[PDB]
Amino acid sequence: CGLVASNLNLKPGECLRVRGEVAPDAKSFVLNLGKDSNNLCLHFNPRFNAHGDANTIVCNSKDGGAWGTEQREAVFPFQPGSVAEVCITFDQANLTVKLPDGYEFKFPNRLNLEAINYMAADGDFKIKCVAFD
Amino acid sequence: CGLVASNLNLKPGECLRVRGEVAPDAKSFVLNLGKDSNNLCLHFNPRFNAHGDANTIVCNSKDGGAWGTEQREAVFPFQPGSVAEVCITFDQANLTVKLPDGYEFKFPNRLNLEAINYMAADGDFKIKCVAFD
Ligand SMILES: C=CCO[C@@H]1O[C@H](CO)[C@@H](O[C@@H]2O[C@H](CO)[C@H](O)[C@H](OCc3cn(Cc4cccc(C=CCN=C(N)N)c4)nn3)[C@H]2O)[C@H](O)[C@H]1NC(C)=O
Ligand SMILES: C=CCO[C@@H]1O[C@H](CO)[C@@H](O[C@@H]2O[C@H](CO)[C@H](O)[C@H](OCc3cn(Cc4cccc(C=CCN=C(N)N)c4)nn3)[C@H]2O)[C@H](O)[C@H]1NC(C)=O
Repeated sequence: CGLVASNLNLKPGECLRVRGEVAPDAKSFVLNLGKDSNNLCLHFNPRFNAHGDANTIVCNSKDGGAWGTEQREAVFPFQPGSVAEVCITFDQANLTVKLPDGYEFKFPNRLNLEAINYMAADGDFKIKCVAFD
Repeated sequence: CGLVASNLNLKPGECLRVRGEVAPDAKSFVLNLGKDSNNLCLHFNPRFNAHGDANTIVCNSKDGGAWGTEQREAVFPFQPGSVAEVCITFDQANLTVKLPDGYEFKFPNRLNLEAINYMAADGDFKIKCVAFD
């Protein structure tokens, strides 16, 4: 398992920056943000080659242990064997995920969290730096 | 309390860099490093004015929940209401703590830890950035 951080107290409008190395043979990696492992306002899962998906960003939420409705994006600004930075902010309506190569997208904030306190990384992504503005 | 991080997977010789904000009314702050909350190879407690200490860094270990013997350092390159970076590395014998303004000291690796997987901050120090070299 990857880096797990709690007590982040990330408030609306604040920016969470995560930079890591994508494994040369990476198949997928995960960044989870929320209250705890059962309450995720963002499950961010770029799949290079996993679950039959190729170069697809899979996003979902988890509310009291229940996965929400999966959504998929249409751009994949990740390459195996390279450094990638992911930058995330949220308000009550949406999380805004900013990725390399200028790409940005929004994911509905389906939970009722006053602040993002929990982050967990998994998969083929070696965290090198985490910043809270 | 402050930020808590697990699964750090910090190995001997690797450098953990922590940048944060010392509160303007700082009396004391803490950075704990170890295997988990009950097994700390470093309890790093700069005291501006707390527990009878003035401008003194107090270090200790915790072994299966039992505090070790405190060690008091000779330098204190910290100021209230400022940004400070601490950089930690370790090996079989010692942790090396590098401080602002070129100061550093060593603290024995009392638990003989070969990996640091846990970090926690408390007190008047808001972590803004954590990097792994
Ligand atoms: C016709 C519809 C088919 O229906 C499918 O149904 C599956 C199960 O419901 C979904 O799959 C699930 O989708 C969820 C989001 O919705 C989560 O992603 C979940 O994973 C949870 C999870 C697992 N993990 C561990 C982990 C994750 C990534 C890498 C590693 C690695 C590595 C070893 N390497 C290292 N250490 N370097 C480990 N974390 N979170 C995933 O299984 C599919 O998407 C979905 N597909 C579609 C098209 O709808
Ligand atoms: C009894 C008379 C004299 O004898 C003293 O006896 C004390 C208790 O045994 C020792 O003190 C203890 O020493 C330990 C190391 O060995 C730990 O440091 C421990 O603290 C554990 C601890 C507490 N915490 C939370 C925390 C720590 C610092 C600041 C804040 C907070 C807040 C509010 N501000 C915000 N939010 N901005 C919160 N973390 N670790 C500390 O109490 C003193 O050294 C010792 N002094 C001397 C000179 O002998």
